[PDB]
Amino acid sequence: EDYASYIMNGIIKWGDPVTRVLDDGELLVQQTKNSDRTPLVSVLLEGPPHSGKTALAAKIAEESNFPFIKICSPDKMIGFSETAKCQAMKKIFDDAYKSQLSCVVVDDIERLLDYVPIGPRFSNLVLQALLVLLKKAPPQGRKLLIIGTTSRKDVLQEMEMLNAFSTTIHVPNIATGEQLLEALELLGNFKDKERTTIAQQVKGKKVWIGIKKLLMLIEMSLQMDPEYRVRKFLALLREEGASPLD
Amino acid sequence: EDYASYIMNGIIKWGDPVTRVLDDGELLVQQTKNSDRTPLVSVLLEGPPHSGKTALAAKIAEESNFPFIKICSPDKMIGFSETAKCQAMKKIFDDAYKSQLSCVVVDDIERLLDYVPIGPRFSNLVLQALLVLLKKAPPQGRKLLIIGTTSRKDVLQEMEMLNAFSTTIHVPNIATGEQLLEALELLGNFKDKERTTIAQQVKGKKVWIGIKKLLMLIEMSLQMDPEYRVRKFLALLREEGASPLD
Amino acid sequence: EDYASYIMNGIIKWGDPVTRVLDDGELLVQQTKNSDRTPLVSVLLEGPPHSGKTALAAKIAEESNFPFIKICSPDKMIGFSETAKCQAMKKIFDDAYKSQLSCVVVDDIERLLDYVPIGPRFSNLVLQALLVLLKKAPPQGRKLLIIGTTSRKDVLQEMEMLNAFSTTIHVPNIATGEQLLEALELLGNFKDKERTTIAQQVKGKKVWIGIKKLLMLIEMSLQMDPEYRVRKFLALLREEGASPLD
Amino acid sequence: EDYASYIMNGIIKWGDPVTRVLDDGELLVQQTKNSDRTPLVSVLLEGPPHSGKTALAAKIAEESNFPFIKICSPDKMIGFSETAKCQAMKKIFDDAYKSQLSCVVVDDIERLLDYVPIGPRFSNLVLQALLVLLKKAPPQGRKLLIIGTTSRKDVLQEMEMLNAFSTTIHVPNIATGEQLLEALELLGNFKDKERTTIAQQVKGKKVWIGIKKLLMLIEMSLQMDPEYRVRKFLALLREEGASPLD
Amino acid sequence: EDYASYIMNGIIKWGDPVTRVLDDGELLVQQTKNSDRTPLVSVLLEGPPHSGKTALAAKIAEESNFPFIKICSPDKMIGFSETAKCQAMKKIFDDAYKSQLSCVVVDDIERLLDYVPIGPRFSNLVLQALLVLLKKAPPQGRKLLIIGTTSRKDVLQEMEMLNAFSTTIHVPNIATGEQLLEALELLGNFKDKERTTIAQQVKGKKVWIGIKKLLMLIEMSLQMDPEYRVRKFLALLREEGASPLD
Amino acid sequence: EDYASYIMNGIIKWGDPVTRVLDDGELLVQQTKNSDRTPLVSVLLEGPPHSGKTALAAKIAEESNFPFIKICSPDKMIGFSETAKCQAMKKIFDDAYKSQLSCVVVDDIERLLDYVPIGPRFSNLVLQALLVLLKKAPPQGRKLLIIGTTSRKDVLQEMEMLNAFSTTIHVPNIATGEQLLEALELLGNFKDKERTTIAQQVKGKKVWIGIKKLLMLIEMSLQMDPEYRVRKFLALLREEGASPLD
Ligand SMILES: Nc1ncnc2c1ncn2[C@@H]1O[C@H](COP(=O)(O)OP(=O)(O)NP(=O)(O)O)[C@@H](O)[C@H]1O
Ligand SMILES: Nc1ncnc2c1ncn2[C@@H]1O[C@H](COP(=O)(O)OP(=O)(O)NP(=O)(O)O)[C@@H](O)[C@H]1O
Ligand SMILES: Nc1ncnc2c1ncn2[C@@H]1O[C@H](COP(=O)(O)OP(=O)(O)NP(=O)(O)O)[C@@H](O)[C@H]1O
Ligand SMILES: Nc1ncnc2c1ncn2[C@@H]1O[C@H](COP(=O)(O)OP(=O)(O)NP(=O)(O)O)[C@@H](O)[C@H]1O
Ligand SMILES: Nc1ncnc2c1ncn2[C@@H]1O[C@H](COP(=O)(O)OP(=O)(O)NP(=O)(O)O)[C@@H](O)[C@H]1O
Ligand SMILES: Nc1ncnc2c1ncn2[C@@H]1O[C@H](COP(=O)(O)OP(=O)(O)NP(=O)(O)O)[C@@H](O)[C@H]1O
Ligand SMILES: [Mg+2]
Ligand SMILES: [Mg+2]
Ligand SMILES: [Mg+2]
Ligand SMILES: [Mg+2]
Ligand SMILES: [Mg+2]
Ligand SMILES: [Mg+2]
Repeated sequence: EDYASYIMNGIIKWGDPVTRVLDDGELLVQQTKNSDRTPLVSVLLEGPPHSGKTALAAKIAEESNFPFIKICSPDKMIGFSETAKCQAMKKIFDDAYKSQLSCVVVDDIERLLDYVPIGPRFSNLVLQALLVLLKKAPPQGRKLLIIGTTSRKDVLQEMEMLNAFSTTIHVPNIATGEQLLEALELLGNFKDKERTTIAQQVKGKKVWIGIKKLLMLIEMSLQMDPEYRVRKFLALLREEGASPLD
Repeated sequence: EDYASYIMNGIIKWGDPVTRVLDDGELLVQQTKNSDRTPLVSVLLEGPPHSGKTALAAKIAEESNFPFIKICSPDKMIGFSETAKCQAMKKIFDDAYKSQLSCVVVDDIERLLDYVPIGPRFSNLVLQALLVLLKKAPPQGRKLLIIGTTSRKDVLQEMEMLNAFSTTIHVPNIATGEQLLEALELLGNFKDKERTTIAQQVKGKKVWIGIKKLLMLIEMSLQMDPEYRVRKFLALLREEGASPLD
Repeated sequence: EDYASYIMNGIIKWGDPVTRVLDDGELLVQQTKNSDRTPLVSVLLEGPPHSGKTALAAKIAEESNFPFIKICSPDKMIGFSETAKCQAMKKIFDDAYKSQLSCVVVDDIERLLDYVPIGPRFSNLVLQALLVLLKKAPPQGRKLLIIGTTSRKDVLQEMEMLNAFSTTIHVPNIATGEQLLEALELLGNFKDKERTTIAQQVKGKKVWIGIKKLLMLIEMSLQMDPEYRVRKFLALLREEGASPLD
Repeated sequence: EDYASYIMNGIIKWGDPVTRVLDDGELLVQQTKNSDRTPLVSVLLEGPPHSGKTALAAKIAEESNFPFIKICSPDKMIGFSETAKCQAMKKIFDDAYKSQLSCVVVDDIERLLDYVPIGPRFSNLVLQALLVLLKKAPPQGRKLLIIGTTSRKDVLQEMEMLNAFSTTIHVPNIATGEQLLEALELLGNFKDKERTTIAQQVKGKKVWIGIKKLLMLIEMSLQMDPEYRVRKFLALLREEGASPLD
Repeated sequence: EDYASYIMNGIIKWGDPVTRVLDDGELLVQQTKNSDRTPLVSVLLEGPPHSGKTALAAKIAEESNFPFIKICSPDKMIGFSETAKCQAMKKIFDDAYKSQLSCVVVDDIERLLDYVPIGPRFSNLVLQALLVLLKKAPPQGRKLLIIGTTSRKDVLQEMEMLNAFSTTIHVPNIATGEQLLEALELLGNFKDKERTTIAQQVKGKKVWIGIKKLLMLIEMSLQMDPEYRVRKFLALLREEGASPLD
Repeated sequence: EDYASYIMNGIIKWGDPVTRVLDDGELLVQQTKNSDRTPLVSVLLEGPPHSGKTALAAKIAEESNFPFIKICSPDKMIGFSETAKCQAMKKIFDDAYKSQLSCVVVDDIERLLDYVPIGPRFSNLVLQALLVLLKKAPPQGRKLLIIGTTSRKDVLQEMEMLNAFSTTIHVPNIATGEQLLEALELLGNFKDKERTTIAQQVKGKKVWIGIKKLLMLIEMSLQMDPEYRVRKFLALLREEGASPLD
């Protein structure tokens, strides 16, 4: 499995939440590996869009060192009918069942389910397939850890899937001026002086931006002349904030 | 039929409800076997998710000692169209009809019917097949006991299926501190001292957790260091409770 | 045609309604046989679930002594598409049209129409086929009596089918303590003493239970020890009553 | 074309409405035959169920003496898909277009359109086919009179079809005690004395029963002993009345 | 192209609106022919049912003298699936694109789109095809004038098609007693004396009848005896009026 | 790729917004070309209908000088099923992925998605394909800039697509009398004197017309006699304004 594809810009420790996600992930891996009572363990990584769910799921899977690791993604099922998706999924789980210790990542569940809020509309046959697969224990003695990711926990709850996962792990956006500065420093993009200015403008204030989104705002800001990079970054950050009124 | 698959962690007598379910199940088995008036008997085991419905249904079926016993599960029908499911079901009942005394378990009815609350949506052709099969007597002189399971009695009622079953048996979650401790003791997971602490924290208080869910919380708690296992268990139990406001 | 299959436990005269149903049925048979003005006569037997509609329809058909008698049932059309059901129905009526005097029973119309209250949903193509067949006179000079059965008169009315039948015959549940005792006596299940006790508990009081449902409650009660059979029967009857508030 | 099939019990002159329907029908036939301006004329016979629409349409068509006369009925299209019905209809009109003077009866439009009030549901492809055919003039110089029938004028109006017909002719139920007695006398069913009694009970009072329905009530009443025939007829008439409150 | 088929009863100048429609049509033809900036021009002729939209569209197209003129009509697509209609349309436009100067009439858009107000229902694939075709310029240097007709401008607006047309031309019903008399005179149907009477009854009063509908009322009135023709005409006109309350 | 087809009447600098759109477009092109962090950049050009979105998107793409440039348009997918559209799209992106630096324009998204406000209705399979493609990075090291266009930003937001684009660029209609005059002058259509008159009538006043729509109004006005061209233009502009009440 190619993780570089799912962890294109590493896993930077911008804040304690990152460590929490990884540590809780390892606990589930350990449980899956050593428990006879629960040979099947499932966890849903959920949070706001762009918070870093897919990369963290891939990282947890990578760190498991399991003999079988497979990531189920919407990427190679574009245009697939409900039945075709179900068959592709059954194939992945069937292969996993042949391993003594396996990890399957079901990435971007709302996309796998062809979900759209207007209606709403979605592929029920695929939803039903997942509900069954999430509860199906591998052959006696074999173990499986299923890691799902979503930016729509609310929808999955309404679909009664949230109750199918053993547990869920929240993957929050960067939420404080300090976490933001930590991310910038670890990413090493602005000049020492520019970060001091940014810190002056954000420290103490609340922020709400996903790590993936932060990468984009940084690159956009860097296209500006040196004198305007910080101004541009702060303006973009101002537009990518959380609605005070919702 | 492989029951070990459906009764992976035994049938522990955590409380009187367990005995009630099994005893009422045996009465229905006896009626099916000895009655000429009602050669067809059906019962719906229903309760909250994870309360132990499938395992108990499998146990009732196993204890019947009937020459023909078959469990109809969503597991091998993932991605199946409505028609395909109906044919798979007709096959099972047709085989049952060839036996003088048979028991068919129709497990996880909401999943067999591809039910989802959003809409709602479901496979009506499959619902109709079940409504007919639940009322169809085997060839004259032959007997059949149908045992269905569901975590959604309300939905089946609205579908007018609840009225198709001869009777229903409630499979409750563990509901008292005493039943909880009994389960823990029978499962033998915590140290004698740890259970005393748990008893101190739960005795007298109300609880509402399904046996299957309890197994998961236990295993999660055991991944903690010895000094933190009880704290973790109680915290998880606190999150898996019933909403006081609904 | 096998009536034993549709009249598994006879036709007991538990009350005057039974005689009324049969007498009105014979009048329609006579009209169909002797009228030149109305060579096509249709009647809908309707009532609460389990009231005995199918058995009575089969009995009316049997007593007609017509050269052609066929019962159209959902039993052999499980999983059938709308088109497949329509073709199966057309076949039955086409065969009937070849006879000078025929009777076709269209049993469990809500099931033939794949009806479910959620939505609601149903097979309109099948509904339309029935609406046409109910009004189609056999070849000139030939006669046909169509007997339909349903537990959902309200739904058929809304579908404008009720207006397609020549008339309807109500098949009520047992409604008085006296009719209940008459049924028990004719079925001869309890000891002379046990019926006196039951009579003491129900006489004068209102009841509302279908004959088919009564058979089931009796058999369930008989699985109890002799000393507890009556207590069990009365408890079950108490649960199978009509809602005072609806 | 077999009219005997569509006019099984003649066309009795029970009241002035019958003459009106036939006279207006002949005027349309005359217009279709002699007009160069309107080579295509369409008329919708509409009224309550059982009022005699189909028989009158067939009679108007028969009296036209047109070289081409065809009745399009739901009878031979049971189970037909929308496309199949459209093709069957196109065939009839295509044949009509080959005649210099033709009459096509489109009978029971609500049934041809697979209409049901629940939803509602209907075959839009068939509706669209009719909307186009109702407005399509035959080849230059050729003439066509289209006669449709329905018991649901309201629905056709909502479908914007009512506006596609050149005009409509109301086919009312028998509405007065005098028209009722006239029908009975012309049908010659009761004894001279029995009609005097009926007249005594209905004269001056309002009635609302379709001629086809009247035929059925008469036959049902005749199955009674001589002394009870009138009582039965009046009781049935009492149940087949119009709701004072709707 | 056969215009006689679409202009069966000529184009009479009953009022100024007729001249306006034709003059505005010619301006669009001229623009299409001489403009390099707008090689693609589209216009929607819209008005009440029977106002004469199709005939006027055909007339505008005929007067263009364009080397390629094609009328797309629902007439030869009865029973066609959405895909089949789209292909038929693509064929017409593809042929038009091969001409240096073309005119395509898309007649009765609501019928091409299988529109019905109940639901509503319509063929979205066909709507989408039209939305694209209405905005697609012919190969560089080639010109195309698209003329659509509809009696449902409101619906097309809601479908966002009205915004796809370059402009729209209103085709009103005859709206004044004077325009009505002008039409009658040009059609030359009543006796000189009869028109004086009609004028006496309508002059000064408002009217609202489509030219096509007027043709029908005239022919119906002519089927009456000479003494009753005017009375009949006025009575029919009275029924074909506009609702004062809507 | 043929841009002349998508930029039929050039890109005139009628106002500062035009320069803004092009400059922001170039910044995104530069970012796509030089960034390692964001190899995938997407931008949605959105604005009122006819504001010039497609031409500007094509211009931004043309100015990128990328080795691979492809415009995905609804034009060659008329009548295509959802699956067929998805396959056509996958083909374009797959080809783009083979290039080191590519630009794909996804034009008229509401049309690609078969969107209609009534219902609403749309092709969810196509929407899902776009949601995945908008987030899929090209093979490691390769770069892709996706430029979408729409006149319905609101709808895309509700579909959660707006959140899939890296950013959006507003393409406004001409909004001031000065911008209008600048457009007219650059297009060089009216006589020096006529523009002075127009300026007199619009200067200081607000306007809201898309450049593409302006081209049409100009051509329509030019079909008038010299003395009436300005009057016609102003009248048309008066009808193509923004609703003060919405
Ligand atoms: N601590 C971190 N956690 C997660 N991703 C990180 C972290 N540090 C850097 N990244 C990078 O940030 C990006 C996160 O993208 P991704 O994992 O696709 O987000 P996502 O929340 O799954 N997106 P979406 O599914 O679009 O909401 C990847 O390029 C990661 O390599
Ligand atoms: N008394 C008991 N009753 C039922 N299951 C028990 C009992 N004691 C232990 N178990 C175990 O608990 C688990 C119950 O799981 P299961 O029977 O699948 O629950 P369920 O309620 O059918 N689940 P779901 O269908 O997901 O709501 C099995 O592993 C059983 O072996
Ligand atoms: N008087 C009676 N009328 C009808 N059935 C009777 C009577 N006496 C005994 N029975 C028996 O009671 C049973 C009635 O079952 P059935 O005719 O299937 O009921 P139903 O109302 O058609 N059921 P459902 O369609 O499930 O509502 C049969 O076994 C009959 O033989
Ligand atoms: N004056 C009459 N008008 C019409 N039918 C008549 C008349 N006199 C006798 N009849 C008979 O009455 C019956 C009318 O049935 P039919 O024409 O099918 O009614 P309908 O209104 O079309 N029925 P439906 O379509 O079920 O509402 C036929 O048998 C006719 O022969
Ligand atoms: N000035 C006129 N304008 C239009 N049609 C005219 C005129 N004078 C006479 N006619 C005739 O009136 C008829 C109009 O019919 P048509 O053009 O089909 O109307 P329409 O409004 O398109 N109908 P519909 O689509 O059913 O609303 C044709 O027979 C024309 O020849
Ligand atoms: N500054 C400009 N920006 C955009 N288009 C321009 C400009 N100047 C001239 N044009 C021309 O104006 C027309 C714009 O049409 P187009 O780009 O299709 O608009 P659109 O907003 O994409 N249309 P739609 O998709 O129908 O809302 C083209 O012919 C352009 O060549
Ligand atoms: Mg992700
Ligand atoms: Mg279960
Ligand atoms: Mg029945
Ligand atoms: Mg009829
Ligand atoms: Mg027209
Ligand atoms: Mg565009």
